[PDB]
Amino acid sequence: QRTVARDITLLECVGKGRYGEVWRGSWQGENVAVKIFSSRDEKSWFRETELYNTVMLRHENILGFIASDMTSRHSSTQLWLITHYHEMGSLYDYLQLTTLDTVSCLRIVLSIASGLAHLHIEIFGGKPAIAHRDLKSKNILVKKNGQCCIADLGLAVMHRVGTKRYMAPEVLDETIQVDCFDSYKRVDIWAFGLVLWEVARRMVSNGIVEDYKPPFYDVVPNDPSFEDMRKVVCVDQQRPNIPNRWFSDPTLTSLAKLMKECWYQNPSARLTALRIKKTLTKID
Ligand SMILES: COc1cc(-c2cncc(-c3ccc(C4CCN(C)CC4)cc3)c2C)cc(OC)c1OC
Ligand SMILES: COc1cc(-c2cncc(-c3ccc(C4CCN(C)CC4)cc3)c2C)cc(OC)c1OC
Ligand SMILES: COc1cc(-c2cncc(-c3ccc(C4CCN(C)CC4)cc3)c2C)cc(OC)c1OC
Repeated sequence: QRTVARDITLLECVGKGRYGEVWRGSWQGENVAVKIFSSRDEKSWFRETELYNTVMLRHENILGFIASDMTSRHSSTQLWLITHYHEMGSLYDYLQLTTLDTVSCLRIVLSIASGLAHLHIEIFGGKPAIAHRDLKSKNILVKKNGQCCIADLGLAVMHRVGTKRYMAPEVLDETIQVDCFDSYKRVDIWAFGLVLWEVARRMVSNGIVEDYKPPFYDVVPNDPSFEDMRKVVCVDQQRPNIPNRWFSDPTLTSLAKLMKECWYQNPSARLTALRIKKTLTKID
């Protein structure tokens, strides 16, 4: 009746970490990305699979799902997540290789806000509301058309802990209202503000740009502890630096105000993803 072509040729490893690997693969002449999970992070494969079994997300700023595969091995289970392949790689990667102009900076950040608002929104008749819980520049991919897409729904919640450097104050001080779905959207907005800061630094104005740095590069070590981050974010209430040169540029002046309104200590004071999108459409 029909041939079901399931062979994927794994061609090159494009990412490796504690808890698995991503490969560029080929299926029927087409590039795909294959994430192979460590057994120690099996729950991330299960959570992303359970979410996509609930709602087949389809959005230009969400990494495109193709398949979840479980294969029996003699004394283990092999878990693969197969998605669209973005040859430009992660935003984290990209910001070290390039500087940005005004149009390219705004296009990047509005595309991220668009993907995030799509996750956050409940649609009736539709999708549940979804919070990401690990938003960061390594979890955003750059597309050839200059927009980005959000990746990794292994920690997502529908209505493992997040990367410590990007944790909101209420996560670090353990006050977060864990029974309130809105709490998790507000944690994503905090992380979005940090990403917005990372990108804005690489936008040129008046011949000036900042070097790529991660959030809090100047106040915490590499692989910062929970306590390192709690002291910076909660006890001292530090926030990333806004350089003086941004205040000569109307785009970076507006982006500075936006990122401040993602970083309030009080989670309910933070902007929503939809309000961030509106603000970004009125900049320039
Ligand atoms: C199982 O595993 C994998 C399968 C595939 C794949 C390969 N050819 C064809 C298919 C296909 C799709 C859809 C239908 C429909 C046709 C309409 N009818 C009313 C209902 C059924 C049939 C067949 C698939 C899904 C790719 C894979 O990798 C990319 C797979 O491994 C993850
Ligand atoms: C998983 O991913 C890929 C899958 C395929 C693919 C292979 N065979 C068959 C299909 C298919 C055919 C027909 C229906 C039906 C559904 C109900 N009704 C009857 C109208 C249409 C659904 C599915 C697909 C989608 C191609 C892909 O790329 C070209 C995939 O992407 C990697
Ligand atoms: C974050 O999370 C996921 C990401 C991806 C993913 C999708 N497209 C492309 C990539 C990629 C390709 C190429 C490079 C680099 C390497 C070599 N060179 C120096 C520059 C280019 C980097 C990254 C990835 C990693 C897939 C995933 O799942 C299948 C992910 O997990 C959900």
